Amino acid sequence: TCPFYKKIPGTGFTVDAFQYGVVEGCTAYFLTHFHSDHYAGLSKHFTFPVYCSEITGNLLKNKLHVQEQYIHPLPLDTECIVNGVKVVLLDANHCPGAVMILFYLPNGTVILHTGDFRADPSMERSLLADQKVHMLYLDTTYCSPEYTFPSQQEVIRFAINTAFEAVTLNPHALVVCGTYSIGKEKVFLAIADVLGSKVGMSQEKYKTLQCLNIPEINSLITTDMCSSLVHLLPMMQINFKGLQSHLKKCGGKYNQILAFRPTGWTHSNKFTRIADVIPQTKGNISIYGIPYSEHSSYLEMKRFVQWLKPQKIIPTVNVGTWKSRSTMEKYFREWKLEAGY
Ligand code: NI
Repeated sequence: TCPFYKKIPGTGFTVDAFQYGVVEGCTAYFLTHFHSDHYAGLSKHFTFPVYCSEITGNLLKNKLHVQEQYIHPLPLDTECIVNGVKVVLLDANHCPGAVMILFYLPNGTVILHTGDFRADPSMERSLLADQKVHMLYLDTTYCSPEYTFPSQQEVIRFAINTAFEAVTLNPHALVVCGTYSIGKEKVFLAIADVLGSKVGMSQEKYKTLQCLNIPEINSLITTDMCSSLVHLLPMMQINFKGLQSHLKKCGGKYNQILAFRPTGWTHSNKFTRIADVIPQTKGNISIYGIPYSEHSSYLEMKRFVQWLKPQKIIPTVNVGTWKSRSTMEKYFREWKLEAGY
């Protein structure tokens, strides 16, 4: 059964609620983004209206085979009427096609559902600036002050400078980047751009990337692995055994691997600066874990919420333990006392 924090009161709507069968009273199912924990349950046999971004709808049609007649893509930053209710989709600064959803309830209440997001000051000048928000359904993934990480721009600077140095020292080094979902494409695109290469990958991953409206993509990616010196592999293969095996397959073209695992946060964040990050090495294989996050840090989250000043917060992540829920509620009260709302 669908949990309460996936239901929008006063509407027929649910958010990211496709794994619960037919939800009683639901007339439209919203999907914030194409990540499996959120789409879990969709397929070609789904016959209710799904509302989403254009990019999300391209992925639904081509990857999950949802039929066209049931996909309802909406433009961003544009007031739309859904089953008698005004809605707006806003960029969530998460993965491609990810949105936040503003619902203007018939009784005057305004609700923001962040989906998954990485809060940014740029959001303070969207259509959120223009009215009061009563209830916030919040992505609380990193809601504790231990969760610090650098800007995406610092992490990409580190990756490009590391890759360019290695391959200029050794023109026979291969670069490998791990992936298992959409998101974090800047990692492998920025490294291939500094090296003058396309990114090589499996047909299934190429297909996924071609759904993303990324400009000039035909210029940046390929399925011809032999023509590329940046390869994409499943995240599970980014270990010494899987990388040794891959290097065998390249037929003596290369004699070294430099590999990247974009994680979110890891506890090596609480001690070390990005500048000081070092790889794990075994023979001619080195693996870097880089803290490229598509979720808010603690400080980014706190700034957003103190700017928005909601009347009520509903967490959507870390809700399964009493200790997590009590921690989050304590921070929400701090933020409200400090800011004065
Ligand atoms: Ni996500």
